[PDB]
Amino acid sequence: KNLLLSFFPILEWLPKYNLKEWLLGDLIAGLTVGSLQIPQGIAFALLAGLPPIYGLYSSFFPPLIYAFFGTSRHISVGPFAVVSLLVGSVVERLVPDDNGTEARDALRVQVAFTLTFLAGIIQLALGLLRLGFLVDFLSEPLISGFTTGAAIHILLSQLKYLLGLKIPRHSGPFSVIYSVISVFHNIPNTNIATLGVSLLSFVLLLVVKELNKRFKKKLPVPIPAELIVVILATLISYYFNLAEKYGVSIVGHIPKGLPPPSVPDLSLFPLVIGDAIAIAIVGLAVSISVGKTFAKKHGYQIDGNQELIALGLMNIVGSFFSCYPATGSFSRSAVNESAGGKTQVAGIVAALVVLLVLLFLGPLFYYLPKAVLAAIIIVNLKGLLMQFKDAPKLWKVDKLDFLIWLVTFLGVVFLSVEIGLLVGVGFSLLTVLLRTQRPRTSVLGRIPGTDIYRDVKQYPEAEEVPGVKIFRIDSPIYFANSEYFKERLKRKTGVDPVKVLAARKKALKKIVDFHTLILDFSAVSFVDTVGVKTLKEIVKEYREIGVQVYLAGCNASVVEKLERGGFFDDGITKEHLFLSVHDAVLFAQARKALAEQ
Amino acid sequence: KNLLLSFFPILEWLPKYNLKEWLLGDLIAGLTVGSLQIPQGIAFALLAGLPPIYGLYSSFFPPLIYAFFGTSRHISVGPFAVVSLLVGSVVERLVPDDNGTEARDALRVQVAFTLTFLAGIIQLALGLLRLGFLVDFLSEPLISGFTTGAAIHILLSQLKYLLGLKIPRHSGPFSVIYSVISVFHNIPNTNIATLGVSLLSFVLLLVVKELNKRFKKKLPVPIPAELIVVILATLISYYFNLAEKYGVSIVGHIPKGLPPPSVPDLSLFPLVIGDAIAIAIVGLAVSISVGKTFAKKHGYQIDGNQELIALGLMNIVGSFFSCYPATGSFSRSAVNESAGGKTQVAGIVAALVVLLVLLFLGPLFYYLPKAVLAAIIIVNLKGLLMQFKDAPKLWKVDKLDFLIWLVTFLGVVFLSVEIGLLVGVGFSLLTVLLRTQRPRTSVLGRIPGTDIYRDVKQYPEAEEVPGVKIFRIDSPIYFANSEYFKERLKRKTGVDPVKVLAARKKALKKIVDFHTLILDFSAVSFVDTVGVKTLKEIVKEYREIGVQVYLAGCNASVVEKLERGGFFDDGITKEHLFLSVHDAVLFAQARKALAEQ
Ligand SMILES: CCCCCCCC/C=C/CCCCCCCC(=O)O[C@H](COC(=O)CCCCCCCCCCCCCCC)COP(=O)([O-])OCC[N+](C)(C)C
Ligand SMILES: CCCCCCCC/C=C/CCCCCCCC(=O)O[C@H](COC(=O)CCCCCCCCCCCCCCC)COP(=O)([O-])OCC[N+](C)(C)C
Ligand SMILES: CCCCCCCC/C=C/CCCCCCCC(=O)O[C@H](COC(=O)CCCCCCCCCCCCCCC)COP(=O)([O-])OCC[N+](C)(C)C
Ligand SMILES: CCCCCCCC/C=C/CCCCCCCC(=O)O[C@H](COC(=O)CCCCCCCCCCCCCCC)COP(=O)([O-])OCC[N+](C)(C)C
Ligand SMILES: CC(C)CCC[C@@H](C)[C@H]1CC[C@H]2[C@@H]3CC=C4C[C@@H](O)CC[C@]4(C)[C@H]3CC[C@]12C
Ligand SMILES: CC(C)CCC[C@@H](C)[C@H]1CC[C@H]2[C@@H]3CC=C4C[C@@H](O)CC[C@]4(C)[C@H]3CC[C@]12C
Ligand SMILES: CC(C)CCC[C@@H](C)[C@H]1CC[C@H]2[C@@H]3CC=C4C[C@@H](O)CC[C@]4(C)[C@H]3CC[C@]12C
Ligand SMILES: CC(C)CCC[C@@H](C)[C@H]1CC[C@H]2[C@@H]3CC=C4C[C@@H](O)CC[C@]4(C)[C@H]3CC[C@]12C
Repeated sequence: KNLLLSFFPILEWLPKYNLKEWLLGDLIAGLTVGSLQIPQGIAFALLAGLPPIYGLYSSFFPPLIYAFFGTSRHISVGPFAVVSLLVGSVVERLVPDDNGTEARDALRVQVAFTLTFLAGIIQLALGLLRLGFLVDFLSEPLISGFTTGAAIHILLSQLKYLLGLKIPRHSGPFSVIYSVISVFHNIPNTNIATLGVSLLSFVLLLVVKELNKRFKKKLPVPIPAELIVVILATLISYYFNLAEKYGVSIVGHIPKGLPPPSVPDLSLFPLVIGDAIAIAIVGLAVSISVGKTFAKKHGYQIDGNQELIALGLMNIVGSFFSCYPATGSFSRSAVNESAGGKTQVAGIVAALVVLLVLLFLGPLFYYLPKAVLAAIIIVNLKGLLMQFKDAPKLWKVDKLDFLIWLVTFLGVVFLSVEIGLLVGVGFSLLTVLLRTQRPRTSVLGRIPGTDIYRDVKQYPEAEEVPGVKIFRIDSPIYFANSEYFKERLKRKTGVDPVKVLAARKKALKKIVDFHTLILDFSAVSFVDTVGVKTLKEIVKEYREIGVQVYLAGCNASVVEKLERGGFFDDGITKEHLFLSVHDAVLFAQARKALAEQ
Repeated sequence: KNLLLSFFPILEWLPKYNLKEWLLGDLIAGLTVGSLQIPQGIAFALLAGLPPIYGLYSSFFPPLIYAFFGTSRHISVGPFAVVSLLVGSVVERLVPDDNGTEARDALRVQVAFTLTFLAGIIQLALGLLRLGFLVDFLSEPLISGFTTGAAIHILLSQLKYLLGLKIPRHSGPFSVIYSVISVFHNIPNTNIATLGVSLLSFVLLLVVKELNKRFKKKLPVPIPAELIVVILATLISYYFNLAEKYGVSIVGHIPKGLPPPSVPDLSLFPLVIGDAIAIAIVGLAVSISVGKTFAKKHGYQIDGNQELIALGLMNIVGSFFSCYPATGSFSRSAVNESAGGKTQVAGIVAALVVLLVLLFLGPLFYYLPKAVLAAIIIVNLKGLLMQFKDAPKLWKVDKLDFLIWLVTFLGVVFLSVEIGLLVGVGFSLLTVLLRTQRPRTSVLGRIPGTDIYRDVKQYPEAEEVPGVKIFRIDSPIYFANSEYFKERLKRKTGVDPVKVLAARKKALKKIVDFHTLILDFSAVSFVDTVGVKTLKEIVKEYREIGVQVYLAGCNASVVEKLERGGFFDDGITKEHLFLSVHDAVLFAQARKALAEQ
C-alpha cells in the first residue's frame, strides 16, 4: 500500500529512474565520493579511537541502508568529523589507554557498537512518534556555533599526530586549554620525520586541489586528492622505511573481508546513554539541515519524520555489522552534487567502491603514516572553520541570534561538547521569551476623517475619542509578560483602578477621564492560564470604578480560552467582544448617549 | 539623608508612633506571639536537628534586627516549619547521627551557622543589586504546591517522635515512601507511654483552641494553648517521672544565659552553598508574600528590595549570635494581627518575652517529652495542609496553573525538597511559552458601513476588501512562535509566495487574489531577533510575487527594533507603516487606482 511505499521510498523512486541522462552522472558521482570516503573513512576512525577498518565499514553499510529508507536525493551519509569526535570522547573515557592492545580494542569496539545502537534507537523512536517537528527548534546559529566549536577541538587533537608528540589529553571542562599548553610544553619532543611527512602531505593536497580547481577540465571525473596523497605517502613510507628507522607512527594492520555480525552489549547502557543522546541529536540536526538545503535548491521536499526513521535504521543495522554512528555531511553532499549526483544510486555506487577496497586492497595501507591522515582531517575542516564568518553577520542584524552563536561556541570550546550543545539549546529557547517579555503597548486614537486608530505617540495626527480609552498590546499575554501588561495598562491609561477605589471609599466614609476601556486584542496570538487570570483581574478592577471593558479584536482560540477559563461571568459578556476597534468605539459612544437619556 | 532613613526604616516610623491608641494593642500582640514563639521555637529547633536552645535564640535576635531594617508592619519573623525542614536535611546529611553527642552537636551547629550566613548574604545581595523584582516570578501556585509538599514531609518526620519509634530515615529521592514503610514495619516497637503523652497533648491543644475560639472573651489576651500544654506536660513528666521509668524521650538540658558570639566556618562553603540558595529563595518567597498580603489588606506598601536587605541582615547578624535562618510566616503574622499588632513594636515585645525565658526560665523544660513538641508541630501544620483546597480551584479556572501546583507538590513529596522547588520553578516559566507558542491568527474584514475590521470567521458580517488581504497575529513574534506565524500566514491567506514564484518561473522558462498584504501588528507586544528575521523573509517573498506588505499597528519599540534589525531596506520603507488597518487599507486602494491610470 501507500504506507509500505512511503515507509520504503526506494520501491517508489527506483522504477521511475530514467537510465539515459542520469546513470552516467550518478556513476561519476559515486566514484568521486568513494575516492573521498576511503581516506576520510580511515581518518575519522582514528579521530574516534577505534581501529582503522571501522571507517571503511562505516562508509559501506550506512549509505546502502539510507538509499533504501531515505527521502533525500543529494545527501551522502557516512563518517563525518563532529560525530567521530563525540564517539571518540566516550570510547577513551570508558576505555582508558592503559594481548593488551587487542583486549583494549575489543572493549573499545563494544563501546562503539552500544553508542551506534542507542543513537539509532533514539532517532528511530523520534521518527515513529512523529516528533520530527522538534528538529526545527535547532536554530541555524545554534548549529553553526556548535560545529565551529567542535572543529576547534578536532584541529587541536590532530596537532599531536601531525608533529609526532605523545601527549595524553581530555575532553572535560576547560580541556582545550590544558591540551594546547600540553602541546606547547612537548614541542621540543617533536619527531622531525613526522613533521616532514605532514608538510609533504599538505603540499600535495593543496597542489592537487588548486590544480584540478583552476586548470582545464580534460576529465569526466575530478582528480581525487586525498586518495593520491594517501597512495604516494604509503609508498614513500614503505620504500624509505619511515616506520622502523625514523620512528614515524603508522596505521596498523587493516584486515581483509566483510564485517563480522556483532551484538552491542547493553551492559554499558547506563554509562553511555547520555552521549548516545548527544550523538543522536547532532546527527539529526546536521543530516536534516543538509537534506533541506539541497531539497530547497533543487525544488523538492524531504519528510523530517521519514528522515529520522531512515537515519535510525541505518545506525541500528550498522550497529550489528560493526559500524559507528553515521550522519550526512555538507562536504560529501556538495562533492556528490557537483560531480552530478541525481539520486541515491550515487550512494550505492560509492559503497561498492569502499566494498572492493575492504575486500581486496585492504592491508596495502599498512605503511600509511598517521600524519597523512591528520593532514587530511585538517584540510577537510576548512568547511566548518569558515563559519566564523557568521558571527559578524548575525552581529549586524540580530544580537540575540549572535548570542546563540557565541554561547554555543564558547560552551563547546571552553567546556564539554555535550554541555556546549545543551547550554546553546537552552539559551536558544530562552531568546523567544526575552523577545516577548516586554512587548510594545500603545494607546490608540482615531486618525481624523478616517475610521482607523493608531498609536498617538508615533502618529501625532491621531486624536483620542472622548470618554473612550483604547489600549493595544502587541504580544501574547502569557506568564512571561502578564504583570508587565497590567503595569503598562495602569501607566499609559493614567488610572490605577484599585487606588481610585481606595480614594473613593476613604472620601465616602469621611463624609478618571473615561467610561470605557477598549482593549484591542488583534495582536494577542494566544493567552495562557496566567493570561486569563490577569485579564480577569483587569476587568474586575475596572468594573469596580465603573468602567466597561470591551475587547475588540480577539481571534477564535483566545475567545474559547477566555471562555473555558471563566472570563465571561464576572462582569463581561460575550456581547462586549467586537470585531474591530471602530465597532467597539461606536457601541461605546452609543451606550453613553442612550444612558444620558 | 533620605537614603539613611530609607536604609533604616526605624528612624522614620518610630518618632511618629502615637502612644495612646497603639501601645496597648502592640503589647497585647507581643505577649500573644511570645507565648507562641517559645514552644514552637524549641519544636522547630528539633525538626532542624539542632539542640533545643537554638529555637529560643532564633526567636529572639531575628525579630529585633528586622524591626530595625524592615518595611512590613504585620510580619513576624522567626523559626517557621519549612525552612527548619531544609536546615535539618543539610545538618543530618553533613553530620550523620553516629563526648560523642557534644562533638556531633558542635559540628552540627557549625553547619547551621554556615547556612544562616550564606542565606543572609544571598538575600542581602539580591536586595542591594535591586533584583527584588525576581520575587514576582515565584507564582502563588508554585508556592502553594511547595509548602503543601513540605508539610507532608514534616508530618511524616514527627510520626516517629509521636509514637516513640527509633527509625532512621532520609530526605533523598523517593525518601517519603521508604520512610512511611519504615514506620509501618516498626509500629510494633511503639512506646505506649509516649503515645499516651502524645494523645494527651493533642487533646489539651484542641480543647484550649476550641474553648478560647467559641467561648466568651472575658480576656484582653487570648489563652496561650501551646504554652500551657508544654507546661502541664513537663510537670506531668517530672512528677510521674516518665523519662527514666517508662523510657519516654525528653528534651535535654536548656542552658541559661544570652547567646555566645560565634563564627560560621566557611570551610564547609562548597558542601552547603546549594541548600543555602534554596533556604534563601524559600525565605524571600514566603516572607514577601506575607508582607504583601497584610500590606494590601491594611492599605500600605512594602519595598521588595528593602525587604531583601532586612531579611539578609537579620540572618547574617543571627549567624554570628548563634541562630538558624529565620523568615516570616503567615501563622505568627495572623496571630500578631488578630491580637492587634500595629507596628514592629510587637516584634520587639515578643523578643523580650523569649529573652526573659532564655535567661531565667530556661532548664525547667528538662522534663518536656519530645512527643508534646511533635504534637505542637502537627497542630501548626493545619495551615499548610489546608492548601490542598487550591488544587481543585486552579483545576476549574486554569489547567496550566493547576499543573504548576501539581508538578511542584509531587516534585517535593516524591523527590527532594530542593529539587521540587527547582522543577516547579522551571515548569512555571515554561507555561508562559506554552501560552504564547500557538497564538491566535485571523484574517480580518471590514464590518459593512463601519471603518472597523474584525475576524471574518467569528463575525460573519465582515467582508474582505477587494485586492487587500489583512492578517492579524495576537501575540509577540519571537523564537517560540515565529515558524508558526509564517505557516499560518501562508495557510489563512491561501498563498505560498515561494511556490507561486516557482510556478511562475517554470511557466516562463517553458514558454493570487491580492496586491497588498496588511499585517495588523496591534497585538505584537514585542519582536525579538528571530522575529525580525521572520518578518524580513515574509516581506522579501511577497515582494518577489509582487505584493506590497504594509504594517498597520506597530508600537514604538517594535518599529525601533525592526529598524535596528535592518527591516527597512529590503523593499519596505517606513512610509508603509500606518496607524490603523483602515489607514493602510485606504492607502492600498488609492495606490492601486492611481496605478490603473
Ligand atoms: C529532536 C531533538 C530533541 C529531543 C526530543 C525531546 C522530546 C520532548 C518532548 C516534547 C513533547 C511535545 C508534545 C506536545 C504537543 C503539543 C500539543 C498539545 O499538547 O495539544 C493538546 C493535546 O495534548 C494534550 O493536552 C494531552 C495531555 C495529556 C498527556 C498526559 C496524560 C497522562 C495522565 C497521567 C500520567 C501518569 C504517568 C506516570 C509515568 C511515570 C491540545 O490542547 P487543546 O485542548 O487543543 O488546547 C490547548 C492549546 N493548544 C494545544 C491548541 C495550543
Ligand atoms: C544531570 C543532567 C540532566 C539533563 C536533563 C536536561 C533537562 C531536560 C530538558 C527538557 C526539555 C523537555 C523535556 C520534557 C519532556 C516531557 C515529556 C512529555 O510530554 O510527556 C508527558 C508525560 O510524561 C511524563 O510523565 C514525563 C515525566 C518526565 C519528563 C522526561 C523528559 C526527558 C528527560 C529525563 C532525563 C533523565 C535523566 C536520567 C539520569 C541522569 C506526556 O507526553 P505527551 O506526548 O505530551 O502526551 C500527550 C500526547 N500528545 C498528543 C501531545 C502527543
Ligand atoms: C529571587 C529568586 C531567584 C534568584 C535570582 C537569580 C538571578 C538571575 C539574574 C537575572 C538577570 C536579570 C537582568 C536583566 C535585566 C533586563 C534589562 C536589559 O538587559 O535591558 C537592556 C540593558 O541590559 C543590557 O543589554 C546589558 C548587557 C551587558 C552585560 C554583559 C556585558 C559583559 C561583556 C563581557 C563579559 C565577560 C565577563 C566574563 C566572566 C567570567 C536594555 O536593552 P535595550 O537596548 O533597551 O533594548 C532591548 C530590549 N529591552 C531590554 C528594552 C526589552
Ligand atoms: C547540578 C545542578 C545545577 C543547577 C543550575 C540550575 C540552572 C540555572 C538557572 C537559570 C536561571 C538564570 C541564570 C543565569 C543568570 C545570568 C546572569 C547575568 O545576567 O549575568 C551577565 C553576565 O554574567 C555572566 O557571564 C554569567 C555566566 C553564567 C551565569 C550564572 C548563573 C547562576 C547559576 C550558576 C550555577 C553554578 C553551579 C556551581 C556548581 C554546581 C551580566 O549580568 P546583567 O546584570 O544582565 O548585566 C547587564 C546589566 N543590567 C543593566 C541588566 C543589570
Ligand atoms: C576545499 C579545499 C580545496 C580547501 C583548500 C585546502 C588547502 C589548499 C588549504 C586551505 C584550507 C587550509 C587549512 C584551513 C585551516 C587551517 C587552520 C589554521 O589554524 C592553520 C592553517 C590551516 C591548517 C589551513 C592550511 C592550508 C589549507 C589546508
Ligand atoms: C574570537 C571569537 C570569540 C569570535 C567572536 C568574534 C566577535 C566578538 C567579533 C568578530 C568580528 C566582529 C565584528 C567585525 C566588524 C564589525 C563592523 C563594525 O562597524 C561594528 C562591529 C563589528 C560588527 C564587529 C562586532 C564583533 C565581532 C562580531
Ligand atoms: C488553628 C487550630 C485551632 C486548628 C485546630 C487544631 C486541632 C483542634 C485539630 C485541627 C487541626 C488538626 C490536625 C490537622 C492535620 C492532621 C493530619 C492528618 O493526616 C491527621 C489528623 C491531623 C493530625 C489533625 C489532628 C487534629 C487537629 C490538631
Ligand atoms: C492527591 C493529590 C495528588 C492532589 C491532586 C488532586 C487532583 C488530581 C483532584 C483533587 C480534587 C479534584 C477535583 C474535585 C472536583 C471536581 C469537580 C468536577 O465537576 C470536575 C472535576 C474536579 C474539578 C476535580 C479535578 C481533579 C482534582 C483537582
